[PDB]
Amino acid sequence: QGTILLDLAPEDKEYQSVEEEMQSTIREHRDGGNAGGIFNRYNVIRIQKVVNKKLRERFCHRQKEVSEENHNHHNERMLFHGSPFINAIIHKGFDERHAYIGGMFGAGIYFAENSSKSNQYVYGIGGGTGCPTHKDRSCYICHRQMLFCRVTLGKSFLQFSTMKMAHAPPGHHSVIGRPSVLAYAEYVIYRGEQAYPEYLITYQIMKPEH
Ligand SMILES: CC1(C)OC(=O)N(c2ccc(C(=O)Nc3cccc4cccnc34)cc2)[C@H]1c1ccccc1
Ligand SMILES: [Zn+2]
Repeated sequence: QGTILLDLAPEDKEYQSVEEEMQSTIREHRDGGNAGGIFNRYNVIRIQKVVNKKLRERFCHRQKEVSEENHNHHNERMLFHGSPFINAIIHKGFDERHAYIGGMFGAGIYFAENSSKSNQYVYGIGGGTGCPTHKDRSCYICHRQMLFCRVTLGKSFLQFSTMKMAHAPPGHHSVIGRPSVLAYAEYVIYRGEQAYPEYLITYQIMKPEH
C-alpha cells in the first residue's frame, strides 16, 4: 500500500546508468555556486527505485489521456527534480497544490535535465538558507536527495520566462522555459500525475581537490 524503496546495487547497469546521467549533466552556473554549492562532482551514496502501485496507475492513466491528446505520442522524458519535499513526493506522489505560484516561478512542478540545476533547489528557492544543521548552501557533510523522474511532456509549449503562468497553454501539456540573455532548460508540468519519481538519489556534493 505504500512505497517500497528498492536498492540498486552499484554493480548494476541501471545504477551505473543513473549515476552517469547525474554526474555528467553537471555544469557551471552563473551563480558562482551560491545556490547549490561549489563542486564539480557528487559522491553518490545510494540509488533507490521507488515503487508505488497507485502512483504508477495515476501516472499511466494520465499518460494515456495525453497520448489521446497528442496524436498518440506521450513524449516521456527522464528528468531531474530537486526540492525540500522529496520525502513527501515518494510517498504521496507529485502535487500541484504545493506549487509556489510566483516570484520567478509559478504554478508548476519544475524539472531539469541538468542535475546541478535540480541541486540548487534541494534546499529551497536559490538554496534557501542551506542545510538544516549548518545553514550552509555548500555543505559537503549533509546528505542531499534528488529524483530522476519519468515525465510525460506531451505537447510542450516553448517560451523564454515561466514565472508567468499556472496551467499549460491550450493544446499543450507542458512548458519548456528556454534560454535568454535562462542559462539552462527547465521543464514544467502543472499536474502531479504527469511525473513518476522513478529513482531516489542520496548524495553529497564533493569538495574540489588539489
Ligand atoms: C518553485 C516551484 C514551483 O518549482 C517546483 O518544482 N516546486 C515544487 C514544490 C513542491 C512539489 C511537491 O510535489 N510537493 C509535495 C508533494 C506531496 C506532499 C507534500 C507535502 C508537503 C510539501 N510538499 C509536498 C513539487 C514541485 C517549487 C518549489 C518550491 C520551493 C523550493 C523548490 C521548488
Ligand atoms: Zn549541513
